[PDB]
Amino acid sequence: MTLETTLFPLEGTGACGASYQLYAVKGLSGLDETEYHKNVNLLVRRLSFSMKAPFVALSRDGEQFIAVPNYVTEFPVDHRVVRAMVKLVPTGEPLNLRFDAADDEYDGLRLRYLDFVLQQPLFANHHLWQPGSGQPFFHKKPLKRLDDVDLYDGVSVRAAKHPEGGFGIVCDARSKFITHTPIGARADRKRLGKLINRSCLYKMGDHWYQFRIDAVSDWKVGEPSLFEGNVPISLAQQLVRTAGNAAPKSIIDLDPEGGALEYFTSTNERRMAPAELCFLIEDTHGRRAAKLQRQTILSPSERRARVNGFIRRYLSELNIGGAKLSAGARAHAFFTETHMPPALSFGNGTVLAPDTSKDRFQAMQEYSSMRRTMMLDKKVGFFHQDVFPPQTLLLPESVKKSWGPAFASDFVGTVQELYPAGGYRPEIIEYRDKAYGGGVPGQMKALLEVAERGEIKSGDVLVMLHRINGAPRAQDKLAAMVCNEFEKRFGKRVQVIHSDSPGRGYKRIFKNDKPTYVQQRGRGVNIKGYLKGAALNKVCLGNSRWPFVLRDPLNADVTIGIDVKNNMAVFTMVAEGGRIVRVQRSRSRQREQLLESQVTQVITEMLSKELPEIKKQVQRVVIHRDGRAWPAEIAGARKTFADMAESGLIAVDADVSVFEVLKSSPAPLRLFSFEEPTQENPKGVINPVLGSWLKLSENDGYICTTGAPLLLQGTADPLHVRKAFGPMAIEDALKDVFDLSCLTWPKPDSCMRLPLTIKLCDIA
Repeated sequence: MTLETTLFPLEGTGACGASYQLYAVKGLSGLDETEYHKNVNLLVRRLSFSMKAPFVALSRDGEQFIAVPNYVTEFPVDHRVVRAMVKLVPTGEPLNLRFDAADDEYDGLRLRYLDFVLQQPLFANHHLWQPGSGQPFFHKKPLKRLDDVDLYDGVSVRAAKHPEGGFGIVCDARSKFITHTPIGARADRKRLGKLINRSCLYKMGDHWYQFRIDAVSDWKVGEPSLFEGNVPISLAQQLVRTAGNAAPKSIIDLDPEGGALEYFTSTNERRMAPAELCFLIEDTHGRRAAKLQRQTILSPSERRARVNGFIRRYLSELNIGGAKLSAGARAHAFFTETHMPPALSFGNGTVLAPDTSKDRFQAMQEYSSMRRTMMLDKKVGFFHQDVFPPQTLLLPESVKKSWGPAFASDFVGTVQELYPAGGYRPEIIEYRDKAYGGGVPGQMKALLEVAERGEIKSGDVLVMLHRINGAPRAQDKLAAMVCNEFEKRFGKRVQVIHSDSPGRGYKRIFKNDKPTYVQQRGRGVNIKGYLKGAALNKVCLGNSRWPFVLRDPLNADVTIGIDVKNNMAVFTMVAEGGRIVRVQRSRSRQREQLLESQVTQVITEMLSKELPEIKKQVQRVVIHRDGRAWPAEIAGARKTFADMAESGLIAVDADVSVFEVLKSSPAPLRLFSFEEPTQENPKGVINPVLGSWLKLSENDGYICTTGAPLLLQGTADPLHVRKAFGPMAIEDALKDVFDLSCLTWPKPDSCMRLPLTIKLCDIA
């Protein structure tokens, strides 16, 4: 109930002049509404980096109007490229913004200005450094030495609005791994070349920054490579030219036979750095250095200590010209009523409700465990208990010839236990995984030939694939290809498993004078768990047999998720308590955005098939967009439901609200709770509990979809959701984000950060 944030009050915020003067953009009156807004921000970013000033966007009405600080002296006004050139007619009215006012429409300006000028002092700090503009500030001194690699601690800072009036700062702790020794001068041509597109920390004297390597310089540090006016000049000469006063020996005593890396700027120009002063950034998602990565995951006590310490060490005194600023000693804290998890409907009339006569922690633990136990109990079981339509299990021939048959027997028995009503009994069918393949071509030839011969009777296929790309931070092209061609060309609905994971669960043994495959409970996988999980997710959920649903209505009658990534749009729909769930794909022009007409067609077509099944008259609707939302999409959104209300399919006085779910959030905010200080927890800092929530303004809030009882380690990351339109309160919207995230179907006894609505987008 008693909760703290990482949102620190800003003090001394009088006498702060954010001086702009608007301009307007004639451009091309061909408002493509899809190309019209790409070029809006294209030029804003292009001008921000060249002029090195806080250019922002305030798109009103015509959705033009780049805002320019009045203190930039020269200005081109008319700007090139971008197809049809633009003129910048100044709308005049110089704007000298304050920070003591009420909530205004120019605030998206002030925030930008604030952010920009907060990184002037921290830039000057000899003990801190920043990988690049916008990234967090790390100490020059490593937090820890992990052998050949150093762990660096930093803090990220964004400006934000204080819910109790005024302005403040949100910050979070942050980690980074950098190899301890530099690449060095002795590394040869071939070795430097083998490092392209890697990123390194460059210690250019007292100025440290991060850049991505593009090419190996033809020239060495000592050989002339560039020009100081018109004289051939070495990289060593250049670095000596621009060093300050008490320059460190390293920048003025370079080995001249060392090589140089080449990189590009924000301004898109080519520079060199001496490899003798470059330190590779290690990717801990790569190397599966998960023993390294635990070091990156902080206890709440640790996270609060590190953030508060950074605030009191580097943000107490801060001058930007004539202004003098502070940051509150203690962060914004409050009381609140944590949301209780929703009551859930299982099979045979059974309902799960949290115990209000328990402390929230214990009640949540018992509810979450009860989701699994109730699903498994043959006396209550799945909400949706019916037999399965025909099924197919499609295996690599190499698997079918060895350990496949034992895995299949176990998998069928596991499904029949988990989901007794299904009568699971698939046809087992193989493909020639060794005949053409190895990679995606040839695996696909084998899969396609099996499907073409019509061997896959039935429409539901579970297909076992080899893992082509074993490295993490990689996409499964083969699985996507198999889903696309089996949906598109044949009628099929395809779920996927891989062969490495169950393969590690079988070993060959001699029994009864026969070679035989049997389970091994050793190392590589826990096969019983594997079986129950894949049974749940690929066969049960893959056939839309939901294990439980919400008992009570949400604030929305219908709630729709949208995600556009890879030119490949995904709509999802949840209605009734989760008893109605649809997912439809598409393709659109832009790789991360959607056309307006497409939106209004797909949503109408999708919801109309389900309105006969939606018994209660529909009168409030919510859209969850994954990431940034586009107004081209809001237009079609409002249109769809206005039309439907006119028809009468929907309530006449019905409304729509649109909310963005920012899973990686521009302003990262944490929440802490407090327990009695134990010997282990010296300040008694603990995770917030599962329903905790906070709104900042009418447009921004945070729900803990992950939190206290159910988190193994780390400090929970609150989920940011931001209003974009509509009458529904942000509080109501957060509450049914929380309820939708308790539909933890992929793993009943766990917590789950995204609401089911955008989770269904993520899996496709």
